[PDB]
Amino acid sequence: GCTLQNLRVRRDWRAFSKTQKKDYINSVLCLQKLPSRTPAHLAPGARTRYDDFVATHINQTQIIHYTGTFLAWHRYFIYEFEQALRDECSYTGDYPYWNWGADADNMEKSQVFDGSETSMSGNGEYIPNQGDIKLLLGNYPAIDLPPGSGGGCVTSGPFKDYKLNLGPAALSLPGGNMTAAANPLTYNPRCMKRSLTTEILQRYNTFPKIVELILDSDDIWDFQMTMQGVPGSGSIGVHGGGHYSMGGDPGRDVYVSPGDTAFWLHHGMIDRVWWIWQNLDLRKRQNAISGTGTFMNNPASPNTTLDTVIDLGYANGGPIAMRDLMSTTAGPFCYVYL
Amino acid sequence: GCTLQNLRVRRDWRAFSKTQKKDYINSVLCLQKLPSRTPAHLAPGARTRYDDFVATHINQTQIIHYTGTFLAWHRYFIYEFEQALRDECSYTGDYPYWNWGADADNMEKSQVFDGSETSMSGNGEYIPNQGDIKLLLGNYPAIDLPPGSGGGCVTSGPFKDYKLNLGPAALSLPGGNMTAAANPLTYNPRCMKRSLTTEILQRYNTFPKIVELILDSDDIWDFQMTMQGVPGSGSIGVHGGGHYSMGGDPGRDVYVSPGDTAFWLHHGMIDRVWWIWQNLDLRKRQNAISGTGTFMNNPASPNTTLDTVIDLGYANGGPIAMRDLMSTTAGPFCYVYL
Ligand SMILES: *[C@@H]1O[C@H](CO)[C@@H](O[C@@H]2O[C@H](CO)[C@@H](O)[C@H](O)[C@H]2NC(C)=O)[C@H](O)[C@H]1NC(C)=O
Ligand SMILES: *[C@@H]1O[C@H](CO)[C@@H](O)[C@H](O)[C@H]1NC(C)=O
Ligand SMILES: *[C@@H]1O[C@H](CO)[C@@H](O)[C@H](O)[C@H]1NC(C)=O
Ligand SMILES: *[C@@H]1O[C@H](CO)[C@@H](O)[C@H](O)[C@H]1NC(C)=O
Ligand SMILES: [Cu+2]
Ligand SMILES: [Cu+2]
Ligand SMILES: [Cu+2]
Ligand SMILES: [Cu+2]
Repeated sequence: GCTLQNLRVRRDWRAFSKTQKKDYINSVLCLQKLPSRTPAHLAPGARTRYDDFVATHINQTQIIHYTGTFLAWHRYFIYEFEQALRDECSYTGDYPYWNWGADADNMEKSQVFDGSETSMSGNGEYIPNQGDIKLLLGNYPAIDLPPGSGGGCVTSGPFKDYKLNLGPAALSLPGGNMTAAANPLTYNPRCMKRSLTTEILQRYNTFPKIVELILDSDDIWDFQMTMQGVPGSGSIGVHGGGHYSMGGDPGRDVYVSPGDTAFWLHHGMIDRVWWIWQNLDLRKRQNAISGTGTFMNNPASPNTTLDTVIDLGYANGGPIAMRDLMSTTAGPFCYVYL
Repeated sequence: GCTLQNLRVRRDWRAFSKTQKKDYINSVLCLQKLPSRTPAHLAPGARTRYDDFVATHINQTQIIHYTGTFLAWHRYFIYEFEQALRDECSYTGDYPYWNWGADADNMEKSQVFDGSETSMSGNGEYIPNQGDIKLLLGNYPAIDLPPGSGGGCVTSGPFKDYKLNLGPAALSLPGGNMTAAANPLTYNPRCMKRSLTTEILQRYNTFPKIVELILDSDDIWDFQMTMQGVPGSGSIGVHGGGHYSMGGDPGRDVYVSPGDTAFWLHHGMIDRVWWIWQNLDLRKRQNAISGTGTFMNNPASPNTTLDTVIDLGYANGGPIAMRDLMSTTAGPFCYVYL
């Protein structure tokens, strides 16, 4: 199946040429023009194929974060997105990732976020005198985060005229309040907001943090909890840092986060870090799983196993077992990271 | 509104005469014959009006246990179930509650579970050598519970030929495995299983335990947590105690628990205990609320407030705000407990 001949390579965004960057960006725009597949009565707010991906994430958020299926489900998700870009948008380039480490002293100068024509758009319109973001996970003390250097709609770049249609589902706001639609799958068109927060990166996504994550995680449990943020440490891990550092809407919504176009580059890096960690010890780590099928095991559910079946709903793909997802060179996958 | 004239009393099941016990039983059996309202595409496995109540519980479980609405939602839920009994089944008697304390040395002799024609059916067919029930609440060490003196389908009484149609959703088994239907709102007819476990009552629902709950809980948070089971404490509360002591299916499934006909008596007591606790200090406790709109706040959601609206779907009644649910003698309610 996976052979040296049909091996694809996943590459840092900093390693894409100007022409390669736009090829990718244009593909994603093409996803935002194509009509949605999700049946209107299940997600009335859906319009585009991109919406289809956003909807499944909202629909499944409760069963795909702090579960045994978190890493694998996301690996599939971004895989089937890539497959959309290829099969429907005629993309023939490589899957990009966002190397957090390289932008942690100055996020506004990040090639992902410089706001130029080769970025995923940039900062939001500056809003002064904003309160702090307070994240409560469960019932531990809230983590305190700076509001960032934007806050309003994105000012420049290829996604300035991009309409976000679904959400908000649980959007953290400056000051600590939280916006939640009666149901986030209905039509609520608005612009993508961002408030770039370099400080957040300084705390959680520096190169020391990333290496620590890889080298000090003895078991999948330790790995995936350190990545997501062990509730009660005041860490939100690399995965939280990457999300909240984008600020804005839906940067700060756990459910609607794919609504931000940097999601895919963010999760490319998640997948890369995971893949790396796995490969330090394939015999024990290749197929390791820990956790249940529910967020923090609340309500309790069965332990996830290789036999556990997961899907992307109407976004793309079909039902697929976990044993088919454990390797980037097995099942439906045949790629590495450079 | 509610006056001394139209006031209703809720009574201990032990205080029902043989005829009054039968009158209630026949009303519940009548709900198990009347056709459901839930539109079939939403719950394919619902057949009866009783099922409607089960289905809504399954649907909303994620947002009614360990939330700010837990107590108020259940008080409404059981009121609306009493209303179905009056309006559709001609019941004119009182709401019954199950006093856990009075049966905590020997549950098999309980007037609720004695297997007679005046009980909610009794124990299940005996199944020897069953392993221990292991409840994993969130990510804390497992709570061991004995397997009880039953296991099979109920052997006697009004509900021996009662068909349970929905679920399982997250059914804990002896040995520590858990059965979960791919989706539990589909048609899965089967008998009600029980495995009456006195020992669980001995640990969690004694008169000392119930009095501790009321007198030692200084605020609504302390109260609702102690009642449900504070996570990590190795306690499951009176709330968990009541359910798990029934054993069987769906006694051991947090989603489907209304499928067990004792659920309503159990929750009369829960409401009684809450009412009692409110009435020790009405200035502070009448409208006291704490917690969010998600199970253990996972994922994070807004704080429940008096303006938070809840519904029981197609079971009965309409949307209603929390402020209207706080008093047994205001809003739609006019009752007390003896
Ligand atoms: C949200 O997820 C639910 C499942 O949790 C999806 O509904 C299921 O879809 C399949 C269709 O193949 C049915 O056969 C199941 O019986 C459905 N289950 C339930 C509980 O409805 C639904 O597709 C998702 N909604 C969206 C918009 O993706
Ligand atoms: C929610 O209530 C708690 C007190 O229980 C408090 O810490 C916090 O201010 C409230 N949260 C919001 C978002 O208002
Ligand atoms: C379920 O798996 C968890 C780890 O995810 C483990 O602690 C527990 O012992 C397992 N139990 C069973 C019965 O599978
Ligand atoms: C379940 O809850 C959803 C979310 O509000 C609702 O729209 C749907 O009607 C409910 N289904 C049933 C069977 O009550
Ligand atoms: Cu996700
Ligand atoms: Cu993410
Ligand atoms: Cu309940
Ligand atoms: Cu209950």
